[PDB]
Amino acid sequence: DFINIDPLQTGGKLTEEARQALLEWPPIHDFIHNQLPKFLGCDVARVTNGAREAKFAVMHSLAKKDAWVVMDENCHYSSYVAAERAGLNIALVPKTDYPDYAITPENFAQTIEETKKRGEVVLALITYPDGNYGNLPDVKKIAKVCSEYDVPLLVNGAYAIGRMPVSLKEIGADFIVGSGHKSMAASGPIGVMGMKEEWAEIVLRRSEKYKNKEVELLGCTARGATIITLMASFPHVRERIKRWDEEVEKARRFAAEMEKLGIKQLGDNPHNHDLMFFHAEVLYEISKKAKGGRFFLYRELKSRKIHGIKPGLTRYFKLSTYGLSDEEVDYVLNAFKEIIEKYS
Amino acid sequence: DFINIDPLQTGGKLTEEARQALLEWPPIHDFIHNQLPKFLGCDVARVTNGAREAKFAVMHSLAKKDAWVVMDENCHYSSYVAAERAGLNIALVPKTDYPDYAITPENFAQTIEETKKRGEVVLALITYPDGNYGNLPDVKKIAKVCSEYDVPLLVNGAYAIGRMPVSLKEIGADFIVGSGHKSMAASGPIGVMGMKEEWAEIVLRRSEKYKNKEVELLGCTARGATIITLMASFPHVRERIKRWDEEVEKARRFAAEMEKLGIKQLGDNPHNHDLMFFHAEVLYEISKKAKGGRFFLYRELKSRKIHGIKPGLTRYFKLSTYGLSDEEVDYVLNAFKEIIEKYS
Ligand SMILES: *Cc1c(COP(=O)(O)O)cnc(C)c1O
Ligand SMILES: *Cc1c(COP(=O)(O)O)cnc(C)c1O
Repeated sequence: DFINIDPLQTGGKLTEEARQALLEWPPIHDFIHNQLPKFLGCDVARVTNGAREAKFAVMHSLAKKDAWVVMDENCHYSSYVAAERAGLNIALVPKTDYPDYAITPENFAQTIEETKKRGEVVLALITYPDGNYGNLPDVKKIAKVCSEYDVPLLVNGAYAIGRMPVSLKEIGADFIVGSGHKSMAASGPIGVMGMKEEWAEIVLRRSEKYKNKEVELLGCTARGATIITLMASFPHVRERIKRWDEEVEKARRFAAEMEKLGIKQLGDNPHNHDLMFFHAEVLYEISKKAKGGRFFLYRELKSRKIHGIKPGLTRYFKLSTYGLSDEEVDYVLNAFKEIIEKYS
Repeated sequence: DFINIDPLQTGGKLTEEARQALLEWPPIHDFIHNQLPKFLGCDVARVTNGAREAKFAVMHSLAKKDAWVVMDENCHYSSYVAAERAGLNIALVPKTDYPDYAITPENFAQTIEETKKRGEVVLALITYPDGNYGNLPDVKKIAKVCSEYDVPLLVNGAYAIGRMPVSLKEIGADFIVGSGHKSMAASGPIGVMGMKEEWAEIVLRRSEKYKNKEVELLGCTARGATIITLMASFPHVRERIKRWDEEVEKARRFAAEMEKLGIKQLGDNPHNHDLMFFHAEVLYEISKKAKGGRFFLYRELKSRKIHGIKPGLTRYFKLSTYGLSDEEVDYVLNAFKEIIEKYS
């Protein structure tokens, strides 16, 4: 047993219901036509083989010869590759400078304009929050900047859906995407996608021969342990978001402790998500003389039953406090106190 | 306990090690770079989110505006929808008439030649075996036809890989696809794709920005319970193919008894696969006078611990005798004899 602080896994721990259900192996229609569209606050929802497949599905459905897509600079590499696969030209809206690193409804709107000059822009996307810093840009705002430029907006909420409350309609965007494995306590690759009833005729167009199948999801009804676990955990995930405020308070507290210890939290301040990016100089210098150098931090934590940071990182790194109990939060803050002290 | 005779599932039973492995939850690099290519007899091999994703990936990589793909009429709807999603024109090579329903090298060649008349044919595809009849066309010969016509050939081996020995090199085709959940005792949506090295830089092309990620696969390493079960069941799957001949002798034995009862197996005769499609005019007639109507068969079967045939089907239906013991085979045969006597 280890205390896990990997941002990729904290929101993906399997539920008891899901763990036990993954064994045995369903109201799937109910789940996607009713429960899911509600939960996402949108008209139509579909399950995909991952958030990046959901993104590619809409990009590909809207792409046109040489068209463009504008996505924030803090985007997920999958958002970018998905764009390359859809054959779109890619424009990145720049981020605020250190240590905010934010995507402002202005820089975004400018980038849109300065690019609507390079060719047709058929899509725009903001990552909410982004996977590098856990910053939550102002989507309600950006959804307007797009609604008043007539470009459709896709919200990449891989780190939002299943963690904090979200509503496509409350946001005012065209598409919303979520990840079952990083924020919905489900397994294998699985994603969720929600859109306005007006796009189901495009993104969810049917086959000319198999009028019952959807072209963009390759007629996949995608059953397997994947959908089962997603569903099994859904009740708990629904409840779970009612604690988001606690989660953020807990993260804020933690960063404040790191602050005192010398390692600084970047991006949103106060931060508004469990995923935090830290600048730990006192640790980078200790790596110059440490037992294993770059890998000292890892070894040290591995020893202290703590896994979650990419081994070899010391000057900068990200982590998540998501499902940690207060004792576990303290234990980690303390591991850092000790390690720093130990080395000089 | 229930005896399973459903074709989608007989080759997908989760392995002992896969079940347990799924519990706890790796040499993934060894698997895809060395083990898998060896098992498929190909240069390069990748893991994908289902055979259909693998099929779409190459269709998308080879497509050109208004180009064509020719695939056999017995093809899987996912093969067809994949082609629609890639925006290609589809030409179906026709099958021989009842009772055979075969795809012949001759009709394939004719179809290619006639299609080459309507535009560029960028790809051909034979399903081996088709999922309706379980017929095994002569791929070796269809592959030669394709070579001499200069069109790449994709072999859809969803129902072959992990059941019978297949080698892309032996067949002489360009691409081969398999399905982990239906023929490799693995869970969730997962597939396998092998190709000749020369096709690797087209289909497995990297991203411009993230030179380490492959576009067609959306840079997805693909971890999860999915790949876990696939690797966990692989040793058994590699050895289980050494028993293919038993499996077909068993299937032929089954079909022969069925005929004695009035229900006739269509397609290849002698049959060369565990998947069999039957014509049971006797059951269809009993349904016109029987207890539950079209559901009487489901009922009688469900009642005898037998699952596998879509409920409401009595005239024609497919089934698989894949991993059944000779006693389970005999049991299912006897169940049919009885259900027939019981109603006449
Ligand atoms: C992981 C991630 C994705 C894609 O998630 P999948 O379901 O594995 O495709 C997209 N965006 C961000 C920010 C992510 O971290
Ligand atoms: C099920 C099936 C496929 C695709 O299977 P997946 O792994 O779910 O994509 C392809 N071809 C045939 C004949 C099939 O039966």
